[PDB]
Amino acid sequence: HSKKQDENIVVNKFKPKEPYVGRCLLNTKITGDDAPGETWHMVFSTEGEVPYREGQSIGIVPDGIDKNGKPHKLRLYSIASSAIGDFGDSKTVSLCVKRLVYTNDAGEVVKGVCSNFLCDLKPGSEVKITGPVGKEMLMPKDPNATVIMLGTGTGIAPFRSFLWKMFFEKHEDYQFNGLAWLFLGVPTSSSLLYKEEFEKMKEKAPENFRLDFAVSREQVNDKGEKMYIQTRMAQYAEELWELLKKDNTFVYMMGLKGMEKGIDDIMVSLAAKDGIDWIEYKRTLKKAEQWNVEVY
Ligand SMILES: Cc1cc2nc3c(=O)[nH]c(=O)nc-3n(C[C@H](O)[C@H](O)[C@H](O)COP(=O)(O)OP(=O)(O)OC[C@H]3O[C@@H](n4cnc5c(N)ncnc54)[C@H](O)[C@@H]3O)c2cc1C
Repeated sequence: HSKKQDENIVVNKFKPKEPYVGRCLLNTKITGDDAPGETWHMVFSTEGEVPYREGQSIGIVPDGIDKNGKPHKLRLYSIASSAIGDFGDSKTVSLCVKRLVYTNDAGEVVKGVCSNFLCDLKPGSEVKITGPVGKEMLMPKDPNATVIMLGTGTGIAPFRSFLWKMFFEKHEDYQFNGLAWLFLGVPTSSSLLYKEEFEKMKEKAPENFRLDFAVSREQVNDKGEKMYIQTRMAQYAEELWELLKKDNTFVYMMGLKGMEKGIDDIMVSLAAKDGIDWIEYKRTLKKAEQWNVEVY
């Protein structure tokens, strides 16, 4: 008796020791040439073998030998494409991959293994695919639900997956009639992911979809404070808190680790004005499958 779409769920069909070998079809940088770090959108072939659904992850074993001599362990990535995929043929999986580059304490420029592998993939090359993994971030069964989605960076990926099923696809058993509300936080305009796709959705279903961005380096609120995802949210505080009281409202959070801090801070103020301690109210939201977080 789960409140999420988990009928016939598949988990761990393919194992890291023996993964499904797909091929790269397309691989495209989807950030501007000026953004802080490039993100690539990529489409793999699965010939229908990898039966996922909105909100799951595939794992990726990257080609190569570690500093010791034995194969790399997998890195999980959220599925950017919806169940039926970007081609609608149900034979593809897509990823949204931030290329990881930082400079370490010692002055060296260090490239993350699995993300740089994916971002250097050419169409034709083989990719080792494991999974699908995850049961937390599945859509609500309820088609008249409210589905507030908070996301930073590559954390937009499951939400693209979500929304494609809702607004870009016809299904004889799922017709979304609730409210879908995306909040996407990024540094620059050039860091904006799938903007066009989301814009298109907003105009196709203006009743059911609401879309707010948060560009910290270019945007500012009344108090001149930088526009983080919680800063944007703060503008619709009284309203989001009102939806949360409703027992058919599902919140999803996905993106970099740091993002969960700011949102909580604002929820404290919001909850305090009602006379309710947030940090504890969230625990009832968790139990009820309504506050769903997953950060990395
Ligand atoms: C459920 C889930 C979903 C995910 N979805 C996505 C996704 O959709 N898109 C995406 O791009 N990633 C996603 N990730 C994160 C993904 O695991 C990373 O891309 C991956 O860890 C990158 O590792 P790498 O192999 O590129 O680098 P690695 O070789 O794994 O290097 C990582 C190590 O470097 C260190 N490190 C990390 N950051 C820094 C830093 N800034 N400065 C110094 N040291 C650092 C840490 O010790 C870390 O363990 C997801 C992770 C999880 C758990």
